[PDB]
Amino acid sequence: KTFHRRVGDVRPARRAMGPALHRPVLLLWAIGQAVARAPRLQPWSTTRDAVAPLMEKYGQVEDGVDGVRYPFWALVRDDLWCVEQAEELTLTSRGRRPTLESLNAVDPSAGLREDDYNLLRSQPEAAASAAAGLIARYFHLLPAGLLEDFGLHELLAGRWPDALRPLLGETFKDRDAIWRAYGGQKMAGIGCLADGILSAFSDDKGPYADGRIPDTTWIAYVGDGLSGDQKLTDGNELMAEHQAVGRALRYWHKPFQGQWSFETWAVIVQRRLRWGLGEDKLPRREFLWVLAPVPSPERETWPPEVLEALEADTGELHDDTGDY
DNA sequence: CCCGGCCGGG
DNA sequence: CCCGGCCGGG
Repeated sequence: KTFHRRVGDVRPARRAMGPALHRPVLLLWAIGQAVARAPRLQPWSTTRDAVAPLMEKYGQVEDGVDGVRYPFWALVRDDLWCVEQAEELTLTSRGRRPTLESLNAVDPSAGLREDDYNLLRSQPEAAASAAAGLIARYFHLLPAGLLEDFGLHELLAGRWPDALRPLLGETFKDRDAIWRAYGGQKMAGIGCLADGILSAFSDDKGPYADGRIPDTTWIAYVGDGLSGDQKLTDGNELMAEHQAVGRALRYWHKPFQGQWSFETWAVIVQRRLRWGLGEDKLPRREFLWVLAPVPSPERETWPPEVLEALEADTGELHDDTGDY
């Protein structure tokens, strides 16, 4: 329901050649519009040639013009968009987005939801997170290009990810108690909060212990399969996804009979396979995600030693199940 | 060229 | 089962 949620729920499926940026590109522009006090609903014709150039540069699509058709209809059933004069459009391919002719012929004014147009105009902070969300989840390298073009530069200048929540160091008693505040799931240590940003949870088993790998800057985090050989699925897949592109994630830590707290952003810098003990207490094959903390998601902020280490990493699983 | 059916991921 | 961008063939 919560606009914050729904924008977070916008996860395009993982096609082979990346996921489809069409739907985020639109939402990003549409926030840039509401920030720039543009009109709530706008006609198809005008939106089309306004977004299409962005879609070509920033959604790495060939025909930006065509591109817009899909999200322009689709985003409605993501409960974020709305389209007056729906009935009048003539549809194709069973229920899917209608024909280019009915779009050009009817020139339907489409735009953002009611409450959402109000919320963005009235509260910049909510507008700030949402573009920070997408900016993080889907772009996250921020080539100088889009800052200005999408909106936005004025909105998120300085440190963009400032707008995201939680803040660093925020503290909660339960795993549950985090969930009330940020959603996602109590569950695997690997997951995404309502905002659609990945979060990894480290529950310390012993006092005067934490995950730091000795004689090193980094943190050893264990894949989230609970009792037998772990699999590149769910949480582990998510890690591998982030690892590929060099995207960062929230590292949560509970000291031990201590409260959870959002201790740092971190980036996967190595993926390792190890023997370890299940919850069942028998040996098993498990993932070792090696994390390097960083100040924020903004690459500009990352120290060189981290950058070297991603450069250096092959991206490939290292199987140590041959000697331990 | 832009209907459609076709992919293939949830 | 479901749908959203892909891409064939009219």
